[PDB]
Amino acid sequence: KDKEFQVLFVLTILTLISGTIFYSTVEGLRPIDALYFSVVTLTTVGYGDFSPQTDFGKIFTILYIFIGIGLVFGFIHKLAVNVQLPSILSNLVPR
Amino acid sequence: KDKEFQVLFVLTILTLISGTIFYSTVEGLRPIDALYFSVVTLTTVGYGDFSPQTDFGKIFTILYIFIGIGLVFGFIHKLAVNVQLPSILSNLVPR
Amino acid sequence: KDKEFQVLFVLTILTLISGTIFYSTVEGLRPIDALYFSVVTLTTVGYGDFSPQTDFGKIFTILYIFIGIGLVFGFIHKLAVNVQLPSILSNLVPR
Amino acid sequence: KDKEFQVLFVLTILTLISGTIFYSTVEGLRPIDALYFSVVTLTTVGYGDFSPQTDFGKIFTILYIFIGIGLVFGFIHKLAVNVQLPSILSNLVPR
Ligand SMILES: [K+]
Ligand SMILES: [K+]
Ligand SMILES: [K+]
Ligand SMILES: [K+]
Ligand SMILES: [K+]
Ligand SMILES: [K+]
Repeated sequence: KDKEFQVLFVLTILTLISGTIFYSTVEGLRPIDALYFSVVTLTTVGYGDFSPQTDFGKIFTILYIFIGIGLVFGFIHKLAVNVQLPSILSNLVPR
Repeated sequence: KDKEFQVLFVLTILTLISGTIFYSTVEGLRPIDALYFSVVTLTTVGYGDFSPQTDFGKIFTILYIFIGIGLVFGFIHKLAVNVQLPSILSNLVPR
Repeated sequence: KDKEFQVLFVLTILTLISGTIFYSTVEGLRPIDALYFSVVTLTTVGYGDFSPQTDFGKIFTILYIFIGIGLVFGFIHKLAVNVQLPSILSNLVPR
Repeated sequence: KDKEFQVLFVLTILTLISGTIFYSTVEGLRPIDALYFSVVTLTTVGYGDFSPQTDFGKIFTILYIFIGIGLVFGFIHKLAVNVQLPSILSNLVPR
């Protein structure tokens, strides 16, 4: 399960890495604001402090959202159940 | 399962196609910005770079969201489990 | 199951009705913009064309979101599986 | 199950408490607007009436979202099924 977590963890990193590269290049964001925007996008928070202004950016966001949501929320799912929960359970039993 | 994917795939396309037509016509968006807005709406990202200004638009968005979310997120679910996951698994075994 | 759908359907209506009343009264929205804002809130779309400006409004939105999301998304779930899906299946068999 | 509810209830409170403290301190929000922003963030509503302007804030929001969503939506899940639903069922049987 650490290896089930690891695979999704890597895949999410590669997914955010890619959004960072596209949005910094085509939409002109700083690398930090691209990563931020990528995370705010794929988690469906969506503040809209940053949004794509080019048509190439709008098109890529359509595909990025559809490809990216399933992954991101699977990692989060993994993270909650296989990492956060046991840690919580361990804090209720002094060793 | 390719046919379970195909049905939802088509249904999502028809759903976005329809939002594109309504928002381009009634709210005055370019066809590209209507599709974009439709996708950002039904995935619950919701940047708000575009939002409906007419009452007819606000009313349609209420119904579009309620009818559209279940579909869109079922496709995404299908896509992650029946397309992305196996592809991932295949990349871990050289042929 | 029509009665399982009916209960949630009513409960969602009562939930939106209430947001409409609070936001029209305390935040000063038109009744149509209050309902719209209520729907955009509880589905987690969240355009932000409208947002609460008073502290009483911000506090109520915290509680409304927490109480309202579970309901709204249960109705949508019901709607997709018990209404949309069978209708789809029926359209693939001429009578 | 009251104790399953209680644990998540506490954990959500501690999670919002922490966002309130970070956003009030680093981003300069009033304590009420920090809590509000924290709730609007972790539920993925995301109006964007408030968004982080510092790089330290953007970085923390990335981690807060990933750590916080699984918890918040588990509480909501608990709340809907173990509190709201039975209460609803009880209202359909006069004592
Ligand atoms: K979900
Ligand atoms: K959302
Ligand atoms: K959102
Ligand atoms: K949003
Ligand atoms: K927004
Ligand atoms: K805005």
